[PDB]
Amino acid sequence: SRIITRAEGCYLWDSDGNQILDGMAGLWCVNIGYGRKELAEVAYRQMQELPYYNNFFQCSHPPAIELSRLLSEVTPKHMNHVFFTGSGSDSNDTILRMVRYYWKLLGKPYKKVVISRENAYHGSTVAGASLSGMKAMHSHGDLPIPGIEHIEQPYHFGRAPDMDPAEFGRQAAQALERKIDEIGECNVAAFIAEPIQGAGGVIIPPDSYWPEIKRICAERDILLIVDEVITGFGRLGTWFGSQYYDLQPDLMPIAKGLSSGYMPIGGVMVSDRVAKVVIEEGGEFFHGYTYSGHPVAAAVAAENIRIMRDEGIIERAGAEIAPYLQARWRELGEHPLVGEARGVGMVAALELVKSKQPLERFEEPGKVGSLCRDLSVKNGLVMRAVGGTMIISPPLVLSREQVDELIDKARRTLDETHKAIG
Amino acid sequence: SRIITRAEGCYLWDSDGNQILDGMAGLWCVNIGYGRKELAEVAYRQMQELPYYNNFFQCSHPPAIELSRLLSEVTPKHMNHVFFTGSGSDSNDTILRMVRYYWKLLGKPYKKVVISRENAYHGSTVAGASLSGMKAMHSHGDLPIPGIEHIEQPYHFGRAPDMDPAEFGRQAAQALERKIDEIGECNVAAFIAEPIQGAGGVIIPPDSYWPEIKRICAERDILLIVDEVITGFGRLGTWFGSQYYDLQPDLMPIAKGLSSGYMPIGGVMVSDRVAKVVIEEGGEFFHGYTYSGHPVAAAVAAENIRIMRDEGIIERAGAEIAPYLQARWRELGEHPLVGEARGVGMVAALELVKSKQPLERFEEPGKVGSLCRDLSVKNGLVMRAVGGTMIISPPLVLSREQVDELIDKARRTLDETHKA
Amino acid sequence: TRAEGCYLWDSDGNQILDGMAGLWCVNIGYGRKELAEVAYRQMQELPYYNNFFQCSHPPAIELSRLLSEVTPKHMNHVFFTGSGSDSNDTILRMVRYYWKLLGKPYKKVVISRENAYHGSTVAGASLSGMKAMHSHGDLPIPGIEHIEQPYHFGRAPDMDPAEFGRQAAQALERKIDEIGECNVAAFIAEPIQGAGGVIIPPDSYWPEIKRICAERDILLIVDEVITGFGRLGTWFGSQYYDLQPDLMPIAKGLSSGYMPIGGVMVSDRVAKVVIEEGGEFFHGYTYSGHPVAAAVAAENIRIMRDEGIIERAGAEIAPYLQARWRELGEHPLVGEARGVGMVAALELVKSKQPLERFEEPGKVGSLCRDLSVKNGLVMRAVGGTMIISPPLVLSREQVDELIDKARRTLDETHKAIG
Amino acid sequence: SRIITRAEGCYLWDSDGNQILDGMAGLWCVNIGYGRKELAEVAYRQMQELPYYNNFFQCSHPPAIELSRLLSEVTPKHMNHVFFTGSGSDSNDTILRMVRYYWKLLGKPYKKVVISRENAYHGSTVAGASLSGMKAMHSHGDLPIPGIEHIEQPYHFGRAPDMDPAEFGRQAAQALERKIDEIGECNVAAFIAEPIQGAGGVIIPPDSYWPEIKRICAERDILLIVDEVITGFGRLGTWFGSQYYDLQPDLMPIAKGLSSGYMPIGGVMVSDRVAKVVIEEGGEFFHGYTYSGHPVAAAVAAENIRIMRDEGIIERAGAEIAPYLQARWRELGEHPLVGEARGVGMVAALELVKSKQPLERFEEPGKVGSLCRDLSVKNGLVMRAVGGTMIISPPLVLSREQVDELIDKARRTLDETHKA
Repeated sequence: SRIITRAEGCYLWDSDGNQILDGMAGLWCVNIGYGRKELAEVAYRQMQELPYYNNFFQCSHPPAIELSRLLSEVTPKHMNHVFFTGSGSDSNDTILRMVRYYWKLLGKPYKKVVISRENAYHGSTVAGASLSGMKAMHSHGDLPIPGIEHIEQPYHFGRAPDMDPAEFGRQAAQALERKIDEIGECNVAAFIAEPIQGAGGVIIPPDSYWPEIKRICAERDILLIVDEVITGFGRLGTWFGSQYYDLQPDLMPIAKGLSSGYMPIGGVMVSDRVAKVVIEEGGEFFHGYTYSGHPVAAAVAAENIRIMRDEGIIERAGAEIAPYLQARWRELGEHPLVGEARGVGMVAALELVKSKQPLERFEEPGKVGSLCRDLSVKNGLVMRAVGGTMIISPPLVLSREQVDELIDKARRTLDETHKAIG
Repeated sequence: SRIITRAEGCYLWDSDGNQILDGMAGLWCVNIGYGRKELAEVAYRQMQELPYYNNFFQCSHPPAIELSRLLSEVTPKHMNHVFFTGSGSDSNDTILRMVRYYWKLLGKPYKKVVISRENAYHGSTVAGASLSGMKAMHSHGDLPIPGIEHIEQPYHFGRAPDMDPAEFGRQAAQALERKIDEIGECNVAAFIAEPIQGAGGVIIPPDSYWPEIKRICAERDILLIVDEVITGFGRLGTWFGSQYYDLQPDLMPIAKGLSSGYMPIGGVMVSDRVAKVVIEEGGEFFHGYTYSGHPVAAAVAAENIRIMRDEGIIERAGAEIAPYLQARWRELGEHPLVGEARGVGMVAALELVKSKQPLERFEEPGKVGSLCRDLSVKNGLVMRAVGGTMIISPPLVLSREQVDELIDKARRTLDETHKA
Repeated sequence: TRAEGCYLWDSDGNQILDGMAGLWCVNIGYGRKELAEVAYRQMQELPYYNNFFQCSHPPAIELSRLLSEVTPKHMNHVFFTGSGSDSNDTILRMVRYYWKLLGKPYKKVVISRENAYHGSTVAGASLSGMKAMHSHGDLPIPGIEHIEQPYHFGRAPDMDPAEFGRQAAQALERKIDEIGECNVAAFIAEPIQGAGGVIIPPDSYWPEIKRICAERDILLIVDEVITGFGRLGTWFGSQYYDLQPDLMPIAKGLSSGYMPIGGVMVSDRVAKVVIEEGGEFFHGYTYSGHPVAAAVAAENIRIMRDEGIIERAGAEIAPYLQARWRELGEHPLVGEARGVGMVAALELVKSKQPLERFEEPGKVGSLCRDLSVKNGLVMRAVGGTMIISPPLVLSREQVDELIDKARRTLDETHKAIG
Repeated sequence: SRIITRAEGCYLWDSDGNQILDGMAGLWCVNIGYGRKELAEVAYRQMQELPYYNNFFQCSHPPAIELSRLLSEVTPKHMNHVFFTGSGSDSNDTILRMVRYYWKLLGKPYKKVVISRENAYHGSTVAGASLSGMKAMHSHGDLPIPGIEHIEQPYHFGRAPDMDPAEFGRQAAQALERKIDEIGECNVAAFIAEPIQGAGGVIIPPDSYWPEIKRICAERDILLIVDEVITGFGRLGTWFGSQYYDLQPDLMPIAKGLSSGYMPIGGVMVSDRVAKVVIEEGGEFFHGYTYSGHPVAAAVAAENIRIMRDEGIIERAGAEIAPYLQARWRELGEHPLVGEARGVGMVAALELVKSKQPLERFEEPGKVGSLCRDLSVKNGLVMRAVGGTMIISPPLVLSREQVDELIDKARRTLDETHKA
């Protein structure tokens, strides 16, 4: 209902001339901010060079290879292969398809089960929507397809506000060992988790969770799938949310920040463990499946990544602005309407609550965040509402002046929300 | 293989200065031909104003809504509603999702099965690869997801060369009625077929098939899902392969030629029937989470469609160069190595056969076509080989002057292979 | 119908290349979507502007800055009006008021040229040398005299061009010493006469005329309606001939034909007098143009300099076009192949070896105009002159198209006449 | 000075959030009121199709022909013929040009004089400014181009406050017969007047006046030209101020409210009389007599006219809100600082005076009106001050609820001035 005339930097100007700070990077994706001519230029060039090449006819300096090199260099040091695709949901299909195929080639075809988390988002294909724990998506059809289970999420504030933050961290990761010993270790092929859940609020694991979950992936013989669709490309202060939590994923769906949202593209990083098996000594994969991603989108994604490592914008993001934003978000932790002030790197969330000292949640808390979102825009700041959780995922080029806009506009938006409610 | 440097029109010049008539529009997709600056311009202009935006906010003359009017005009027989996605494989996911969700809303949740065909291509996601009858993609152990069946394909030349084509046509279309009587009408949600199986050898149904399969879909209460990804946008002489065969799809995935291959986008056309139920009186938008279509990709695709109706290139393809190409492809049917000369509109195929009067196929017939494909690239003509099938999907910009070029490289390419 | 690029598709499904930019105006070509949006946006905000209440970021201010930036040189003031004909009225009106304020109300005469077009209002038609327009009543109004045009082909085909240029530019001093310098307020000329058949001055004319306008005390009015916005390779035909006008009508390419607008660049000399130290705007005062049209026109200039479409026009395709036009000078029907920048003409003649002209050459050219459209090329006819003013986005592949369609059109006409 | 931001209906909101009812129409022109998105829609759609009518050509269904059809049904009776131009000032040039040409074609080139009126506005070109009577414009030089004379205006209040209205009406229109009898009937080609002088104060002729002018224009062989630029399109209660005063103009300039001020355009309506002669038995006004206007401005203008006849806003304006507005305006005539309250249709004026029963006019009365204007905006009402005359030209969308707003802010605005 807003209608946007101009979009440049971290801003959205609206039809009536109102400047709106985009705290959401649109949809977690535009990391270098808007209005980058350098991406529109490389698109124009590649749409004229060759817009769709097959395997019998490659062009000269094809973008699939320019991109492949940059990503093997920017990604963790064990992941040095990539396969492309048309969005970030496609990525979770290929992972499902190939994680199972890895075990078949290792002689254990019974290993085909894939464990997820409740309130986890992994795509919207028929496989992304089954792996995703959003129980609302599962209504449409008998969606959770065979071989997909789901386990507890580490939402300390919403499940168990009183448990020791770190004892809960250990408990909710052992929820994985529980589901392993009920299904059968030899039936489980892998575990997939966002380093942080975007779509469910900014649900951040206690610092204990990921360590225990890595332990379990060793005692039991299973692959790790980290979904860097959102936490990828500077979103957690680091190139990939894996290196924030010292994970060694055996697969990673990527998208969004790959092209800063300027072009549909997704891919999957493939660790060297699983590459020796499915690529060498394996060609039934890539049968019909063809992973020479759309050349125009890989061309943009290449320039997108050059822009971020050469102008050091994600290195500056994690070193200079991420602290200030996180330190100052906590400041909103004292507003009477706010229960938790959550956040890591360049992403953050607020919990909206009826009273704090007894900490009672609202009956219908979505109606409360749904209002606060409508008043953040009406005060010049985009901020999503999952439930009564307010979230921001700003572009990575944000400047400290633009966080003090964000904080002061948030405080105003909370004060207005707090007056209406009582 | 060859390193294409430049590409304009229907030609690809490679590192060595060789002109190569692209008979495969790249991968059945570049319909307005290569080298159309007007599309690269509109992409440049849209990536500058708004490269992407949340659905809460919108653009002023949003690119996706303009596209939607065009698709509701070029062919809206009764299809005046479209949902978009990131590729054409994503598209068949949204159909399976929503075909099941439509019957749920009419009180029949047990109607959830979708019948496909053997050797049909319907995507490469985990649902496209299940719907598709390619037995190689199924190699997985349990790829065909629950609730997907497959039936006989109407490949007259390869299934049953002697049967009368129209009785073989009715035979393969009743394979649909047979599968319904085993599965149970109340379990079947819909049946889906390409109008012509592209990815599987240009396998053209006898003229008897589609008439029957529409009959079965009416007597039985099952939705018809026509896959215009590969046949859509002039490829079949008409705007869409449906109006050529008088179909009334209740869903049509489209892609590849929506944007003439310049930009990842696909969608599903939605007939006014199924639209009444799922859109009004229902909240699933779109597959199950909102996707209004990437503005940059919708911007290209829209201008691409204008270029095609406003310069009338799908009209000229279907009126002047298709008849000519179809007339002349047949001319190759007499060559000693050609059993069938198949073709409709701007798509066509040849079968390679060891002997014709005894009608022998090769043992290992794939080895022969891969050699003939290798000899068209070597003679300046791209030509795909599915099996012992040679196929062409030239762009819609071909000129009558250029079909005579394509025929000659074909006749030239065949003489050599018969000589090996 | 579906006009896109340099092409106009017809009601009958036919592709026609517009070598006329419609009417000397669509410079960024047709089918430019970004201009329709800024119109949509501006019509939504407000439809009027006056001093007692105006909108925010009114386009008149944006356009005024753009027209006083890498567009003119010593002209840093502009006034807007509803067309390019209104523009020559404002100039006529204010040239006289400039002298009134210097104590010289006797200075009110304005010398023009024969076959110069300067508008179609009652004063544009007086300033214009077209004698068909003068019939309507006693049109040539008081003031306004006319002198010889520098049309070397039709006036004096054999004289040395360089001096024929000096002679026709002294026609200005001759008319001054006949009327009286202290009665003359100014001289007005297109840098090139478009509507009169792309009449290109010998390189000598414009040099002399600058001489005369110093020795004699008179203002210079250069009519950049057609030659403005790249038509001559340069932003304005002034900087092609190193002229320094004290007034310039601008229109047409101001908005590439997308929205009615015109203006006047006003040199700093004459602004010190009429603007500072003067009124003039006493309910005339419609110095504010229509906001929607200024908004369209502003985007038009950004697009033209930001994509450098007139810098490329003069540097890359104009030479190709001009050079390739000359090739038609060999055709049996062609005496001269004239042309500068992005504009050019052909003269149709009965024969070349004695240079014989036609009995009724318009009836011959009116025929060729009718056959260029029929072979897919718009080409206007002044008399027996064929003229083209293609949009500035033309591509060399489309000039090779323009030349081939012309040669065919000339060959066909050469068969008919014979 | 007063920055406006959003504008809707009969309202303007400024930078401080103040609602200001526009009692003018900006410049007498916005008739369908502000904020009509449907006008921006048709302009965006036309600028894409054909932004510049080439030559003797057409797009598909050119906008100039539809405008002419609408304008020949809206201005029917004699008329049925129209030209186009870029402003309304350009229009009076085309009239002067062709009125002289009409007589030239009748063998009478000496009939070339055009009689106008003092303090009348007819344009800002050198001919509009010659015809226009206000000497502020003529002082620039010898503006009155040869062949233009001017006569007395029918301003009962300012010329002759005591003469009986009807007798002063006959007295002033015979100023036309006097001037014919001095110049020579055979030199006078036509006489032209606004039905009501807008730009010069809302000077409304006595009811006796226009009857005499029609008398004079018959006995003597001279054409009548009525300037419906300001009074046209509902401004005078009826579609055109002509039919209110039952005039039969042989030419009418139109412009404001042709497009509600959203797009530069004007035209001249041409009676059948002058049409037979300048079209047939002549027509050497080139192919372009003028015509076409501008495809875009014609499209905007066509839509503006549909909105006014399909929603009947000009029929309702004179039938429902106008009677009311004129009746309540009289009320302000009783205020001690107000002498005369004039008004017709959707236009009305007030005279500012020192005392009423001695009838003293102010010395420097514009300074009183300039002050009252600045105080009407200061109290949320636009109201022009031509001299010491206050005038209002509210849009035609005004509501009876909205007239009570205008009277109250007026009475309030008048009280402030009365002690100052």
